[PDB]
Amino acid sequence: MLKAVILIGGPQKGTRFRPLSFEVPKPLFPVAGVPMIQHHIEACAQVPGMQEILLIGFYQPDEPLTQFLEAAQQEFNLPVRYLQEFAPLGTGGGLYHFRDQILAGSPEAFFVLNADVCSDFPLSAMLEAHRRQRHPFLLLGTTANRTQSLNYGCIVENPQTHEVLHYVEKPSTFISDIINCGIYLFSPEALKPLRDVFQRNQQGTIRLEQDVFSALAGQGQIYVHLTDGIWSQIKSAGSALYASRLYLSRYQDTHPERLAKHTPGGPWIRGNVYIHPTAKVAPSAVLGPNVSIGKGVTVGEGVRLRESIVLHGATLQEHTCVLHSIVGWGSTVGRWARVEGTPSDPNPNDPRARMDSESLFKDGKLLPAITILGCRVRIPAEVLILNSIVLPHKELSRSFTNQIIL
Amino acid sequence: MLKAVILIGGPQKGTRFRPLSFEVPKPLFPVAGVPMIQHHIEACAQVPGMQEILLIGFYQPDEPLTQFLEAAQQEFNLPVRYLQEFAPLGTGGGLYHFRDQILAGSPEAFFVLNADVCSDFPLSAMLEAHRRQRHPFLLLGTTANRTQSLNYGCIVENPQTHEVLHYVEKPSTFISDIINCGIYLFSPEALKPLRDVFQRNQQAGTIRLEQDVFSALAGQGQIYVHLTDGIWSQIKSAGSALYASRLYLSRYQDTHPERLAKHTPGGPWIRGNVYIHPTAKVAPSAVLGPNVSIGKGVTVGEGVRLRESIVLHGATLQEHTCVLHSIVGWGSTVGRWARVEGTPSDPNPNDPRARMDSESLFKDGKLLPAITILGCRVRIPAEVLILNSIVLPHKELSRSFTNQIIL
Amino acid sequence: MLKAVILIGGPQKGTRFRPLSFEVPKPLFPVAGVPMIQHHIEACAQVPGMQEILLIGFYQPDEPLTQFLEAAQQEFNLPVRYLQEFAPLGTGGGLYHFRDQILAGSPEAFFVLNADVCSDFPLSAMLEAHRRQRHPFLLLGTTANRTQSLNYGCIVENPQTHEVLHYVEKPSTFISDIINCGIYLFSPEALKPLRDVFQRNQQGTIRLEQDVFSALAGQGQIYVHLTDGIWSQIKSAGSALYASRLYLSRYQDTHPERLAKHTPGGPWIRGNVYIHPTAKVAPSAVLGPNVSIGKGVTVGEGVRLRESIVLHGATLQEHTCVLHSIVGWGSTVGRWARVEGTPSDPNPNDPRARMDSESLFKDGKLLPAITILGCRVRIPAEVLILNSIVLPHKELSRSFTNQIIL
Amino acid sequence: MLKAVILIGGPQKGTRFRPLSFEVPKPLFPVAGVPMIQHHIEACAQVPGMQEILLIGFYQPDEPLTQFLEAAQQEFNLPVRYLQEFAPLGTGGGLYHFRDQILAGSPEAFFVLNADVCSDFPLSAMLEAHRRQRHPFLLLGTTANRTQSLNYGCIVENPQTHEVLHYVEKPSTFISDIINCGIYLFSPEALKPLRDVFQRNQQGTIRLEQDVFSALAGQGQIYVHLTDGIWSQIKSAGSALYASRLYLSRYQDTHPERLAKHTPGGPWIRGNVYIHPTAKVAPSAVLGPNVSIGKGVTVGEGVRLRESIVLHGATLQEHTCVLHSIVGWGSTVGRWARVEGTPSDPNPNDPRARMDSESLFKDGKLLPAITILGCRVRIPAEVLILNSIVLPHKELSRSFTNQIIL
Ligand SMILES: Nc1nc2c(ncn2[C@@H]2O[C@H](COP(=O)(O)OP(=O)(O)O[C@H]3O[C@H](CO)[C@@H](O)[C@H](O)[C@@H]3O)[C@@H](O)[C@H]2O)c(=O)[nH]1
Ligand SMILES: Nc1nc2c(ncn2[C@@H]2O[C@H](COP(=O)(O)OP(=O)(O)O[C@H]3O[C@H](CO)[C@@H](O)[C@H](O)[C@@H]3O)[C@@H](O)[C@H]2O)c(=O)[nH]1
Ligand SMILES: Nc1nc2c(ncn2[C@@H]2O[C@H](COP(=O)(O)OP(=O)(O)OP(=O)(O)O)[C@@H](O)[C@H]2O)c(=O)[nH]1
Ligand SMILES: Nc1nc2c(ncn2[C@@H]2O[C@H](COP(=O)(O)OP(=O)(O)OP(=O)(O)O)[C@@H](O)[C@H]2O)c(=O)[nH]1
Repeated sequence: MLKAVILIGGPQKGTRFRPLSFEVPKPLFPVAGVPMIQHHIEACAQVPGMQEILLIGFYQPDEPLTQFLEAAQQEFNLPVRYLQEFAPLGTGGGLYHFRDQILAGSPEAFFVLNADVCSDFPLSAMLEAHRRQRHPFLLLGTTANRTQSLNYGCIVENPQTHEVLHYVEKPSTFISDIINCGIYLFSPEALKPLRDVFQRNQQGTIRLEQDVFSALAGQGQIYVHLTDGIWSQIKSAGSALYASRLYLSRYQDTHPERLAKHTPGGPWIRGNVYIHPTAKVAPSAVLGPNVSIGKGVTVGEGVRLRESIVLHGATLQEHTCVLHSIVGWGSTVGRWARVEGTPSDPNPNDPRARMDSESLFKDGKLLPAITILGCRVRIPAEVLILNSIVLPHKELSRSFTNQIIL
Repeated sequence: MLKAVILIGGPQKGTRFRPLSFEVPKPLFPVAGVPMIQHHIEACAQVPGMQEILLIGFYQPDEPLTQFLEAAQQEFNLPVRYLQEFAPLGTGGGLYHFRDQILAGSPEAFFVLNADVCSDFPLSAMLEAHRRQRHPFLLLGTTANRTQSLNYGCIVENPQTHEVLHYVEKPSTFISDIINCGIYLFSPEALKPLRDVFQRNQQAGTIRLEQDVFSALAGQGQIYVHLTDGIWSQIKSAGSALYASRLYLSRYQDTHPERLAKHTPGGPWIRGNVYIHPTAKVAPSAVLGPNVSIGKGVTVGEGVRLRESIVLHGATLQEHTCVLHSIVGWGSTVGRWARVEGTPSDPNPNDPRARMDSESLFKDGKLLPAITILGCRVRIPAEVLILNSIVLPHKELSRSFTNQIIL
Repeated sequence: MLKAVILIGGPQKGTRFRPLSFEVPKPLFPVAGVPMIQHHIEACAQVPGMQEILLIGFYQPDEPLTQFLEAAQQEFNLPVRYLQEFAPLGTGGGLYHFRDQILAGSPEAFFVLNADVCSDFPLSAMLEAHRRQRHPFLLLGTTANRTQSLNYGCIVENPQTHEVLHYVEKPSTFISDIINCGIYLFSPEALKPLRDVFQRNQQGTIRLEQDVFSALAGQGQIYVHLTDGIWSQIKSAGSALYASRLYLSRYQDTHPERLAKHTPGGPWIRGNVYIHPTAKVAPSAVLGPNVSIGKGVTVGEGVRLRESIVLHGATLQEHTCVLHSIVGWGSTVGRWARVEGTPSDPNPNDPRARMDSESLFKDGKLLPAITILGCRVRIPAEVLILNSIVLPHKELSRSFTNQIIL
Repeated sequence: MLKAVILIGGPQKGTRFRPLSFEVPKPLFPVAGVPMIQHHIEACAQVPGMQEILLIGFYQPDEPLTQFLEAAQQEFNLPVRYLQEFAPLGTGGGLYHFRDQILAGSPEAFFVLNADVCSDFPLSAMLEAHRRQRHPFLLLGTTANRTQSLNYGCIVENPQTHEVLHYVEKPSTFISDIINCGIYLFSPEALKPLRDVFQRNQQGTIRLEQDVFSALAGQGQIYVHLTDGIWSQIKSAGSALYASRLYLSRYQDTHPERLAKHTPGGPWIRGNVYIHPTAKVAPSAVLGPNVSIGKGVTVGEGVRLRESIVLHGATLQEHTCVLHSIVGWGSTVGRWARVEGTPSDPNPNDPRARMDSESLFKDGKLLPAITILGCRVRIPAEVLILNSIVLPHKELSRSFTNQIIL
């Protein structure tokens, strides 16, 4: 038997995902219709031998997290527990702090997944490689562009034994095309270096990449497993859109009943579109590629929706165009209003993609990105929101362009 | 018997041109050490015969609002009540909706005061002009620059009798250089035209006071002006509040000489006018430049240079930091050798009586360089420059930011 | 042109409904399936000429109240406005304070409705009796039992013209057997006495019963309209149970699709039972008379449910017996656990009924009434909760009998 | 070098016997004027060598507990740290789970204190007994009656070497007069038997008294240090009033500036009375024995206060008699109002006897005990509140006797 540890963050790691995170926690943001960690729990309960799923984070258990945990426990036939760490303990410090609960029942190995990644999660093939080799650390790696790889944790390996010889968390200079994916397979022996790291701290917070992956690289403990299935990070509020698009593309294999079909008496559907059943979509509303509709969403007639997330309880009145946007919970977009953004994906194989920095401005100018509307934002009739971020509970009366509307 | 009505706004109507804060209500923001409406309440409770003080707004009753009401009631031994509207009723709709509460006790007159002004508040001078005149609407007006007069309520008066003949609220072309200060003396008959505006609509109860009652009743012998020479500013932006802080710390030299910070050469070096709370800990090596206001429980380390800044309560500035032109929010930490700097929004010093322009956070799609705002519980790391940035509340930074809005 | 003023209270009004008012406000408590005031709103929106519904209370407008407001505005196609008062102004002082908002549009008349009452709401009959004579106050009245009438507002009338000669709010002896129903029809002239009352307090708070009805009774202003329909007050937390019984009896005539039908496929039912469509009920559940089931309720195989109210998200495991109880939101009753109460209907006509005090204890013993479980109370297996009150978020381990579990 | 673990509870633990106060946590309740665990932190920081104080519990960190931690760190010049358990873990499971934080820095011994005890805390005496023999467990023992000891953990000791030969936690018939006090002194080897318990549950929650003390008794690890200082459990509200009395008696010998002297320009003061400096007490108020006033309390002219606690912000108007009560914070008692409770104190006929904790309900009947007025409870003028429990945010309007007013 095995178990999974999904490292969800806490409220400080959700600061970068801020317009969206004001209402829900970041790991519960619905990416292609289901919350962000439900893709992880989906992929982990698909593995034969999964006993437990242990979320580690420093979120307080509010109503949405505990209701999600009970819903995941019923839907996925597993005990899904939430281990709240007493302090922000870094990446590996919460795995070392909870080692008695992780190793309870003596699992053969355990997965360690970052909650902010979108992946196909090739957990079975990682397990095949681990049961072949039996090493302390198995990392998942992807190939990136040489220019984009500097935004990520670079891995220099040995292409015959697949041993990580070098690891650097964000190098200024080129190191390697292999980037860490935030998916790991630890054996129980892997909790013995972390102990050492913690003991060296006494002369509690352990960063897994800077203190364990970069230290034991080349000593025989850390190994790679490569893929090139889908992979994305979700850091800012608008990388949720790229993650949603990748997931809606892989629903063509894993859940094709989530994807909506045209059915000539209904709304006109291009590309991959998720529509929740509670949503009412008018038959003249064409829903373009990579759209996901939340529950309780009333989409009026003639509404064009392309490359967007419309969250729960939102309302798009007649003849609206919503492109590359995230319409928040309960937001209302009046008739002939245009909410337009600019596509900006992380995409580590795109040589023109931005670094996904925390600074949204270059020199006073807001860089063109996804248009985020917070919850309860009333966009008036006949008005354009272009490349803007609107903070929650803001009733607007005016056209806004390249602005953060506080 | 006189009473006072302070029109405080509400959660959406604040519309912060560049935010002073995010989590405390805008009337309770400390300008020159004390909350923005406590200057109004001091000025009103100094007036003899003033019985009651009413705050009309549509803020929900949170805890800071209630504890400020109790603190003001205890400090001035006046009733200070908060009449909350069922909706945003505009500038005159809350006066018409609460006219039985306003006119209970039968006052001789009532002062209507905008919450977001910094004023000398010559309430006895307006009171004496009105006791000589006995007119329905008396307005305090100042003198504006010709270019900047278009942002305020402009007044064509008659200079012999001091009667408003024409009123435009926010013009596009110049009509006058007299501007409405936002301070009014109302007779108990001034509620009688407000009713008329309501009955023009009912043929709910929103009445813009300046656009419906002042713009349309001018020239009819009903509105009169009282021209003043003292300090006056509008407090809308963050730089507008730093300017109001400078004006009020100037006026503290002859109203509250105990409130300013003297040198005390065992203690911190004081340049200019500085307010320090008695509970704040300021290390003796820290030099505190002009127009600095320190809240309660603020810890200031050694060698801290504070110049033209508001440091709200609970904030900790560690050693060797430089905070200039900033509003360090409550509970915010600035670590060693960090520099939190903003750009001053100073009036045009070549021109007579330029008041202030309030920056609108974006000029033409570009972010404007202005005051640096740190939100509540913002952590600035050691050895980091924050320049012209707004850091949203509860955000631990890790690098130097320049001309950002860090969410 | 008519409108309706529904006097919902505030939190101090709803403290008498304490186990259940921790979660939702009292007017939004679901009685026979829908919230308490949606009965009033639906019964006003069938009056020809009804143009506005105003809710006057001192509840702060949090998320559930404005969700209810928008949902009713869409469901009944009427403007449902909420008028929050600056201070708790009594029963009539909030009508006097909001007079310009009520008298807007020059309405012919307006119905004042207390939120706590359960009624058939005979609004058209009061309307016709008003249009025949046009008096300042029309009161709705019922005949009570001579013993029970001392607990209510008694109206001494003249039996010919039906004009009030006397009003006493809580009598000491028998004054009359006609009691005040909390349903009123006001002409626009009715605010001319209220103003007088307000001025008499200056040389704000106005009790409509004690300051307006007690004074103008016998002076030719107040008239009565006797009715025979179902009438109840919902003061205590378990008078909602008797109200839901009366409303589920009215549902046979007014909304017959809300009741459940005996079918081979699902559970078998005796008497009037409301089951929500999103509620999963097992076929071996026997849902006895006067039972309301909320959305998301799982009712296990073998559950006996009789004279109860189950609320949204609650779980009853197999073989449980729930009788005369109210099961709060998300509560869990484990298997073979029995949640029993004693019927305690307010019942003015009945001569046996309790006086409905705010006490609940007689001589140190909790008087036997409805067993209320609060929000998310977890009840273990094989345990008895008999005549008890469990405050919310309690995980019991024991049998409890005639207690309050704090 | 030593440190001190105080085992504060969590929200489910410690609310059952009676409610001292509904809103602030049980460890933050002011017993004799200062919070309940400030007596522990006082006694612990007064011990030479004490480097840290840890608070192990499962309360979520809110502004009361965080603000108290800041205040205590500032006052006592120690680091005072709250360690939140991820789950309720028992009285030994939190000690074992946070063993890397407790044993960090090499303490030579650490105290473990139950948060709900009144004691003089002879920590230097226990430390002198431990520095002379260096055993894994040192327990504080008191003597109890031969019918009260069934309610405590009983210790059969050796009269000469003071070694526990038997431990029983809640016996059914009489075992020993020596009872466990909830004050322990652990050596760093004492976290080695705890690990031995933990693995034996593998085939996290560790009870200290039932798994560690009761099963290692007689092997050479658990010893006793007998005393006869002040001692009490603080479980119910009568327990809190009595522990306030014991601490106010000890304030004569330790903090004599806390007790209130006469000051003939002030109130009349009988017995031991703590008054906060920020409180406002009229000169005509007679403050009887064992009263403690919180901060910002206005006390009117002619108030009688006897055997009572008045929390921060409460106003008692003129001529009120508050006897044997806890007036919660922000409460208001009107003119000529009586708030009375009945004390079921220690036996007058037995020297040995402790305080029995009543359990809110005995023999199906609500017991006459301390009157608890909750937070912002408004008691009207000329109203008697006898033996009642008024739940928070309640305005009453009449007299009540032997109730729980919801
Ligand atoms: N009760 C209530 N108060 C309000 C509302 N809206 C604004 N207020 C408060 O009423 C005052 C009026 O502000 P604004 O309506 O936003 O206009 P303004 O830009 O401040 O202009 C007014 O004051 C200027 C002086 O600074 C004048 O120049 C101008 O003529 C006008 O009087 C402010 O204190 C505002 O907070 C409302 O809907 N209800
Ligand atoms: N961290 C943590 N602390 C806890 C937990 N459970 C209880 N505590 C704290 O541990 C202390 C006592 O534990 P209890 O087990 O609830 O106490 P008791 O049954 O009433 O009796 C205890 O004290 C008596 C003397 O006061 C003793 O006789 C007895 O042996 C035991 O220590 C209290 O401060 C309680 O808040 C827990 O799960 N986790
Ligand atoms: N449980 C838990 N998870 C965390 C914590 N910190 C980070 N994580 C998770 O692990 C991922 C790592 O994020 P970061 O802490 O930013 O580290 P990084 O991805 O290597 O990038 P850098 O910021 O350059 O260090 C986060 O996206 C979270 O999913 C933590 O303190 N506790
Ligand atoms: N808006 C508003 N509504 C109120 C206020 N007080 C009561 N109400 C509502 O109006 C109705 C009258 O309340 P009650 O005074 O309790 O009715 P009652 O039957 O005369 O009195 P009791 O049953 O003895 O408590 C109730 O439905 C309340 O919800 C108030 O101050 N403001």
